[PDB]
Amino acid sequence: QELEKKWYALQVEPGKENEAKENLLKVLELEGLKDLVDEVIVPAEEKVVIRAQGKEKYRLSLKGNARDISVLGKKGVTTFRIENGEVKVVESVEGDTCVNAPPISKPGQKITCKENKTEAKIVLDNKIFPGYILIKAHMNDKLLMAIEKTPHVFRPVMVGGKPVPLKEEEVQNILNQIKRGVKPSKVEFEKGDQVRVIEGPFMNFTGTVEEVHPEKRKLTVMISIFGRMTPVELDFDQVEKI
Repeated sequence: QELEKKWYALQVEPGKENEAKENLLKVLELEGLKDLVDEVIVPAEEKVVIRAQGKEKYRLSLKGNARDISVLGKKGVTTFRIENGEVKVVESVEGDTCVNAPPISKPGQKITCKENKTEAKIVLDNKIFPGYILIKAHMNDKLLMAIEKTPHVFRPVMVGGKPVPLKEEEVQNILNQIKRGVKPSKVEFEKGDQVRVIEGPFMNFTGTVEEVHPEKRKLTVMISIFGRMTPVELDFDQVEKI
């Protein structure tokens, strides 16, 4: 078989992750190291942002099934097509030559339709761990020196003055993290739930949840103070379902 490569987190200048990646690739070329590296990734998600006369209309993942998107501009309609990680103008108003513009595929890139006043640009969103890029490679001294000599790159994460490998799962999870649509913080507590106050002056009294407040972690509980129904504001952590 073939010797497997490992993942390593590099440390680079925040906000220039894409630049550091481009820089690195170029350096791998000149130093004849390209074969030691199978991947260079910026922990983020590429997205297409479509605008119409200043206003943002859409923000969609670059990756996905072929999709067409039409937007009303000044003079009329412009339709963009996103497929195979590229974006182009399918058709725009009379006069817009953007329809001939070659498809874009990299962050920072853009196609503008001056007539319809429409445009689509590739950007990066969900960029967690800014100031880091990930490379799958076969580490060695030359590669290291090359990484360190690359403009906008500091050096890989060092443990014992030596690059430290990441687990495939760690990386995969990071990538899965990058691109999922963060559902609600669970739904423990919903109107009607019967609870017992476990902390504070209302401790041991029971009642029912009248209104939840997920974005504040508080509840409006109608507490039965021995029949004397009293609505009280409590924190999720000072009551218990029952």
